[PDB]
Amino acid sequence: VLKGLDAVRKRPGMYIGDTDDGTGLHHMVFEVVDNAIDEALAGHCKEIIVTIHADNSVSVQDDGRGIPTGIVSAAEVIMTVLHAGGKFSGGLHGVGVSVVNALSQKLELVIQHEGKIHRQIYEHGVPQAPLAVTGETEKTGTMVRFWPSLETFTNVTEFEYEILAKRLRELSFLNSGVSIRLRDKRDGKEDHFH
Ligand SMILES: CO[C@@H]1[C@@H](OC(N)=O)[C@@H](O)[C@H](Oc2ccc3c(O)c(NC(=O)c4ccc(O)c(CC=C(C)C)c4)c(=O)oc3c2C)OC1(C)C
Repeated sequence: VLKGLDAVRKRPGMYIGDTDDGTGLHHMVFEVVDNAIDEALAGHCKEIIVTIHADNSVSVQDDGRGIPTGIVSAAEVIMTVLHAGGKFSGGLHGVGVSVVNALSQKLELVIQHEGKIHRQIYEHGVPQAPLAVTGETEKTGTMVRFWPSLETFTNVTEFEYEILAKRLRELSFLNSGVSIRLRDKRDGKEDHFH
């Protein structure tokens, strides 16, 4: 529900981890990647691309199946409901992307599959309009890009390349075969963990 989100916004730290030391802020990046890494362990994703935007926004693009689009879409459901369809200083593990959505001033969702492109925009967890096809494609994959809420995150508010590179590096190693790339639009630094 709408309340479901209210609860998250009310006590973010309980779900995401500490909101003042940079922990929660970077964990917002990790949950999304973990979702992509799961699509890879499933056998459908081969490459993951993680980009830091100079507007202090982070995007994660994958070439997996694309969250099912058909009918509210199931994708909308994954983005707005707590442990959708199931059950559950670092906050929660596998908290779900709905929690990253709720704690985001803005989140943009882009999905490709079945020859189409679908997009939807949310604000503080709320869809600003329905999910719609915007064009045609031959590729498949999910792209999530979000802008953390400044009413939730204090003190350490800007993403830091070093923190992500250490973890993405660990993730590729522990998940042999998965290719993850990291790019810093702020300075042109890029990394490829294989
Ligand atoms: C964040 O969404 C994640 C996905 O994340 C990424 N990055 O792909 C991924 O981690 C995993 O993705 C799944 C997990 C299960 C199915 C899955 O069972 C599919 N097969 C279907 O036949 C199907 C077709 C229509 C439909 O409404 C549903 C149920 C919807 C679900 C499970 C989200 C499933 C499918 O097409 O894609 C799937 C996908 C893409 O689970 C989600 C949806 C929570």
